[PDB]
Amino acid sequence: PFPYEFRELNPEEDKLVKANLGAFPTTYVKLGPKGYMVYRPYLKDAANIYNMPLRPTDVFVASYQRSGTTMTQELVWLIENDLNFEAAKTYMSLRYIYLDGFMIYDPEKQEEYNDILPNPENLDMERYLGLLEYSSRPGSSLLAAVPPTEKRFVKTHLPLSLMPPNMLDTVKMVYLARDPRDVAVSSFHHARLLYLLNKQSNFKDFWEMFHRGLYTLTPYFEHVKEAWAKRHDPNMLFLFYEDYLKDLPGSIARIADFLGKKLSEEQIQRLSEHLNFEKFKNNGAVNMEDYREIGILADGEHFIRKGKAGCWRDYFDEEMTKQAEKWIKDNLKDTDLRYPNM
Amino acid sequence: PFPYEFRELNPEEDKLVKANLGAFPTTYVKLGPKGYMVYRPYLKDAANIYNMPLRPTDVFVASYQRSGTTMTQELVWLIENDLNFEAAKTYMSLRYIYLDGFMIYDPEKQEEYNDILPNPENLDMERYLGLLEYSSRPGSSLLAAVPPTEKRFVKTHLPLSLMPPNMLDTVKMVYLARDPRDVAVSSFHHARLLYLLNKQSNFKDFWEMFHRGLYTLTPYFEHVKEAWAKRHDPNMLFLFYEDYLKDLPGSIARIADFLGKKLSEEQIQRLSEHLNFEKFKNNGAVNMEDYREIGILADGEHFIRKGKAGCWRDYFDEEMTKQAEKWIKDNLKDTDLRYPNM
Ligand SMILES: Nc1ncnc2c1ncn2[C@@H]1O[C@H](COP(=O)(O)O)[C@@H](OP(=O)(O)O)[C@H]1O
Ligand SMILES: Nc1ncnc2c1ncn2[C@@H]1O[C@H](COP(=O)(O)O)[C@@H](OP(=O)(O)O)[C@H]1O
Ligand SMILES: CC1=C(/C=C/C(C)=C/C=C/C(C)=C/CO)C(C)(C)CCC1=O
Ligand SMILES: CC1=C(/C=C/C(C)=C/C=C/C(C)=C/CO)C(C)(C)CCC1=O
Ligand SMILES: [Ca+2]
Ligand SMILES: [Ca+2]
Ligand SMILES: [Hg+2]
Ligand SMILES: [Hg+2]
Repeated sequence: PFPYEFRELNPEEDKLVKANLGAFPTTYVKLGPKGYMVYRPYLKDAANIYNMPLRPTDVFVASYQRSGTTMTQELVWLIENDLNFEAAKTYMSLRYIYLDGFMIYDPEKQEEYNDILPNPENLDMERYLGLLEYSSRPGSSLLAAVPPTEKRFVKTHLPLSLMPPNMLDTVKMVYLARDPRDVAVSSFHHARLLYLLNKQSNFKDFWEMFHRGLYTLTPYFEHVKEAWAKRHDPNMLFLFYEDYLKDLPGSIARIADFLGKKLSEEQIQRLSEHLNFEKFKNNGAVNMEDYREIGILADGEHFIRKGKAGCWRDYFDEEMTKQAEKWIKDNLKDTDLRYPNM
Repeated sequence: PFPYEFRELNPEEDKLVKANLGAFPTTYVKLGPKGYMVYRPYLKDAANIYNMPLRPTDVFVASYQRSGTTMTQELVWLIENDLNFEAAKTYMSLRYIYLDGFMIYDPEKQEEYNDILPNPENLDMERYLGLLEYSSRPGSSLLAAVPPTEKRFVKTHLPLSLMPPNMLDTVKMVYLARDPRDVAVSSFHHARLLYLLNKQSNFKDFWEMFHRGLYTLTPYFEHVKEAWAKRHDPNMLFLFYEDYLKDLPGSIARIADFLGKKLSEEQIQRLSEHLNFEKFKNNGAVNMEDYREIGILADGEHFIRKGKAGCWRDYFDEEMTKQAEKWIKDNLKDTDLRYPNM
């Protein structure tokens, strides 16, 4: 009973997209009345995700990407698992199901994906083919494969409107937002990390695409505003990335309270030390460096990258800065939505 | 020591021009005893252009407009640059100096030019002002600014009589001629393209003006006859547009030999494929679509349009057709100038 249509990109939209992602085989469509950008393969599973059976022990960590998902995942996993740090040494990608991870790969275009790499011959092919096959599996079927006697930890960048309405009746969700200018920067570098972008494009080209609602799972503010509207719900915790930076212990204590777990001061500090940036970036369980072994990550880029707020000012000229200002102001008019650092 | 005088259009001439181009702020004068139609700002540089210092490595591509100039510029530039296709990816407007480009713009009438656009609010104003400023720079001074250690590639629609006499003692020139009926049609669509025409004017009105010597840089036949009289000079290569369509490889071979290169069959075929109409129309380095981004090109027109010979028959009624026959006949009488397809 899926209520949304999709439409093709128009010429002006295709041109902005091509200038950033013209080589990349997976194309986009706009989904529903907000025109959320999904990679085409998402459509085959869209109705299944909209009707996915949920369970009372499910926990979700949701965000527009590059907004503090990985940090939160670790925190929530450890807190739910009685601070069992040993058990958390397993890869994050085996500990959470990535609901919408599949959509980026179209199995119909298998050949085209490794033309994107500068050194295809140096791939560990067994792990690469293993990765392609895993990514062929729709997220809904991944979710459903977990036995009911195992707590399901779910990661998604999908907006609330593409999942079951009233899912929060059943499941708990922690949602992260972050200043979109820093989101834009981090998303630029993350696209470079996975070879999504043309080498000839620059960050301003990325910005143009991002703030106009033409990158993956934007419009950005619509995505945030959907969660913001449900923040009052006892089963939603809306956090800001920037509060992790200002007050990590305070943020952890909020998450623990939200999830029903009492923690001592000593346990919060240990959790906080564990999320120290330099330590976490060196953590093979969460830093995605296992994928570099496979040969699909680009030189220079890292999945855990800098860990700062406000460094967008390094990338924005005076023109882009005024474009960001106008865009943010228009989108915060007639709402109580405010960002902590802004 | 400029030997020519100019006159204003008489009332009868003025009525006809004003009927087609009156909205356009830049007006015409007739220059010299043949009465070449020049936009008025030409006069401030006419003497400098008549006396421009020339250099033995200069190459000129000259024509009455819409006669195969752009294709020729590309072939000439690649042959001289050892078929370095990569370096040819820069805009043609940065690789050639347009000698007479400036004359279309009168800096005194700055304010009046954007008023001709249906949507002046959507100009990229930085790029639009940069274009105005560059067009204020007289052609001669642009040529003189190129250092002597860089080869000067020059594009012009000027007749030989307006440039230094005996220029062919020093420089090489490729001149293109084309069936004037097709030149007319192309010229009408190009006028539309840059918003030169009154939208209430039709092609017949354009033809009236064109074949009577009252459009830009006509009289048509006088222009062509000047170049044709020089076609046995070792530094003039006179080509017909129609020969590009019939035998593109043969034309390329004539150009390469003229420029002092001995190309192989394989190289000529590569240049030929590069000049395939559809590829070339979609070649952003030469199709002028960069100006559409500025906001100064009319919807439904393109600088690279159809690329056919003989399609003037779709624009000419039976009377215009005989008027064209009489005009060509009168002008080809007592000369050996003949066109391939005629
Ligand atoms: N422990 C930590 N402390 C601070 N920032 C962290 C972190 N772990 C990851 N990050 C950051 O969070 C951003 C990615 O979030 P997500 O997990 O949703 O993809 C990246 O931001 P930057 O690119 O600005 O460095 C990254 O460096
Ligand atoms: N590669 C190509 N092959 C054939 N015609 C071309 C071409 N590139 C440009 N043209 C054409 O040459 C004409 C313009 O010449 P110029 O470069 O001197 O302005 C236009 O003619 P049409 O309007 O009949 O299509 C255009 O379509
Ligand atoms: C980029 C890329 C691939 C995979 C990309 C993946 C798994 C990206 C995951 C990104 C994440 C987890 C971002 C943070 O949420 C394939 C392995 C599917 C194949 C080819 C490719 O280019
Ligand atoms: C038409 C026009 C302008 C410019 C026109 C140009 C650069 C035209 C070039 C035409 C060519 C290359 C014709 C064939 O060689 C300005 C940008 C100078 C300003 C106003 C205007 O109407
Ligand atoms: Ca391949
Ligand atoms: Ca004006
Ligand atoms: Hg900073
Ligand atoms: Hg034709």
